[PDB]
Amino acid sequence: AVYTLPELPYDYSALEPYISGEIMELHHDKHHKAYVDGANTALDKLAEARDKADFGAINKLEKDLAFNLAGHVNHSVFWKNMAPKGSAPERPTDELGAAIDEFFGSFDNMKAQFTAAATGIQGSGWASLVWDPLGKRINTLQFYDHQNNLPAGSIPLLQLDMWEHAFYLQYKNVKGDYVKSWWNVVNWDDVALRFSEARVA
Amino acid sequence: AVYTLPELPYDYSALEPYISGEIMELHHDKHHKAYVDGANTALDKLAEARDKADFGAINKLEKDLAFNLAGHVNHSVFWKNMAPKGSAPERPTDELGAAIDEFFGSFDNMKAQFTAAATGIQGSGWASLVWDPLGKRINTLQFYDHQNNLPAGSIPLLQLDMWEHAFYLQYKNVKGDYVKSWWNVVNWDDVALRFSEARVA
Amino acid sequence: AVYTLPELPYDYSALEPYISGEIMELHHDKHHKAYVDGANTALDKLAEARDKADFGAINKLEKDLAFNLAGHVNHSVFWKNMAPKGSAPERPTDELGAAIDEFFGSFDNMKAQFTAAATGIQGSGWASLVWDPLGKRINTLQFYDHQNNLPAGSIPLLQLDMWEHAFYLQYKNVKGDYVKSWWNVVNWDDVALRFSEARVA
Amino acid sequence: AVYTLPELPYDYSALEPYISGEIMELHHDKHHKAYVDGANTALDKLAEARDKADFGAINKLEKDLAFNLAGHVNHSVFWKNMAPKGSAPERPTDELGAAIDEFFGSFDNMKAQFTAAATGIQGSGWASLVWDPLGKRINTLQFYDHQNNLPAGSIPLLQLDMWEHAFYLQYKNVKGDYVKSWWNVVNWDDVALRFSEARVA
Ligand SMILES: [Fe+3]
Ligand SMILES: [Fe+3]
Ligand SMILES: [Fe+3]
Ligand SMILES: [Fe+3]
Repeated sequence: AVYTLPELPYDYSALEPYISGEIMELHHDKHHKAYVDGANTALDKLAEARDKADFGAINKLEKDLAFNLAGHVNHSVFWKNMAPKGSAPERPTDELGAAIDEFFGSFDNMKAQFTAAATGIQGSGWASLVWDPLGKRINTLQFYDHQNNLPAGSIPLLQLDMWEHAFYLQYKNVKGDYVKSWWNVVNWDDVALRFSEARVA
Repeated sequence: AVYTLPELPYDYSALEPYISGEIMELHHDKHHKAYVDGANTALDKLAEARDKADFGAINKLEKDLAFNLAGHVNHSVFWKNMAPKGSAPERPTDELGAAIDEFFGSFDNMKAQFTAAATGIQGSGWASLVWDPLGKRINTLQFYDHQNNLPAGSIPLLQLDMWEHAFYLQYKNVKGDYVKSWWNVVNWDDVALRFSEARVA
Repeated sequence: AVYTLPELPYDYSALEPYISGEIMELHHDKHHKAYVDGANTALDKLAEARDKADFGAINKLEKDLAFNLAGHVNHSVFWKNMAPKGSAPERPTDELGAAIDEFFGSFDNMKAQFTAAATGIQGSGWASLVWDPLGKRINTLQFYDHQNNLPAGSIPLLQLDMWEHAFYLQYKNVKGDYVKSWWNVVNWDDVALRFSEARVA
Repeated sequence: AVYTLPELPYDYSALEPYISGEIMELHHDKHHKAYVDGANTALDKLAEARDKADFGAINKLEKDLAFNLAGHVNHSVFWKNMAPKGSAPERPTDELGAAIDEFFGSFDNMKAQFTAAATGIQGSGWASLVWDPLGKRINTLQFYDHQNNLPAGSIPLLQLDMWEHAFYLQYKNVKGDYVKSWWNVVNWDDVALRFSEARVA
């Protein structure tokens, strides 16, 4: 209804051998699709709650909305944050490259901090590079599940799915290798565009 | 310092009798100030980590940042969302008023849903009215603590602090009385401004 | 129905001036009573769900049960963990005293660790001294809200309510003073009995 | 070391075809071992803190302990709760069987409620059947991660790991098929033993 499932800007197997087509197909067709259906159903439920003036399940509906909508947002950004190797620059440049050096010291320091945040998660979660509109800087955050451990108003620039379904079929328990191979398919041109729009408040 | 304590646009007792000046002074001078110092320290510690190449406490630092920065963000909007009785419109009008009718059916439905979300929180949290950039709609979210149960990219329009320190000294355990009194001091002018700036007309 | 509200083993004002009778009366009559009613209602809801074979709200009911039942358990232990000054020994002795020296080094070290855990909570929570039946030792835990951040099978020995409603009317934002005064009314004889029953697996 | 990795009461492929031996080996040798090392380190760090009188990282250490110790506890029960098909009763009997009928109406109702709690988890977690010492009854709880959404004093009787690593390699995203297969390998003899020891006859 309100939300729709976006299609991939590339073929399921375009990111191989870094991320297999098997994961991509299940991740998109099964997982992401579930969040879209869940977010719409949450809205229908909230609408029905208003019509009958019965808000007894408000706590459930607010979590259903937050969980599924955050899942939809996180994955929509995730797909575009990636592109076949060689399709995008190896490292950030111009506006983004300068900003990263300012807030992290160097590209490698930002990479090290992002990596540490990605692998240290106790449970499901995400590693994220966001624009802080209040402090007007780029920070790294560690999301719990899809909707926890983040300030309101945070604009996602670059995100990495650290839920097990994103790497288990390929890397098993070795998260370190998954994050290692992911750096090869990061679409820095997409992050650059997000950084530009985020900068206008 | 990257973050600083904003000054109140009114005196501590300007919201009486709806909200005690005793609560306002402690809430701003003590509580809000703490989030600013915490958020600044979190960034300093992270800079320390990168310099030493030691990210052992990454999980702690990332939570310290999200919790404190979110507290800073939540209270900053909270102060401006309020104004003395009779100094602002008693009802949303124009663009904001039309949007609320479109996404909630009416102003009464919006209030009912917002109130239900406020009083039903199991633990500390917030009742929020945010702009959803993906679905291009206004939704109500129920924050847990300061940084939980919310999608990234959510832009706060109207917020209500449901932590016990925000009402205990005056209303005790009666959460219902607190929320009912709070509706009288809502500055709809500020909300309308945030609504327009959330998407630039 | 299943759960009932236990009465205080002393008068509301018996713990003064460390904890006022005003807090005790509201905490018991209003707060604890709410958890008992909530826990029973959660069971009725789960029973009704089984009768009609409709488990659509299972996520809500499981959290309602866990939140309210944990609240009931935590406060039931909290009341007995306290007694008027002079009614119980100032420090633990015999079995308990020996165990504390073994797992913490000294009584003061356990006090310091417990205090640090109590005051550092980011949001609502509890500081707790529990018996770990797997490791067969006494550990300190920091509960989030009432039902988070604890292993299953943990047996509560000594607990301190760190929710704002437990100290705000008296100590305001100064948590440090609340914890400081609480040590004066700890009923070590009650903790000793809990330690004995916990030890038998 | 305070904690140690328990050995499996059967071979890795003993539960096939219901649960793959590939999953069993990684789950025990890699995953469970990690919680043991983490729990031990958490205690060593806490001892370090007391010695230095520096509890600055108390919030991190307390979460590290709860998360890892809970993982250790949850998996220890999980292994024993299972046995090869045909090596244990296919249905609860005697004392345990009568108790389930008393608290759930029937075995089918218990299974339905347990299944609903298992498949509906939003994120990582567990479906648990515990003994409630306060209410003197058997309840179903839905754990988040390893250490969330549960009352203190809860004694685990039967547990099901709903984290993605527990079923992804064999069942993919179909959680329903995993839970349906798992019922075939439940060792009701072990559950009955834990039920009796939870309250000593
Ligand atoms: Fe994912
Ligand atoms: Fe506040
Ligand atoms: Fe309390
Ligand atoms: Fe597991």
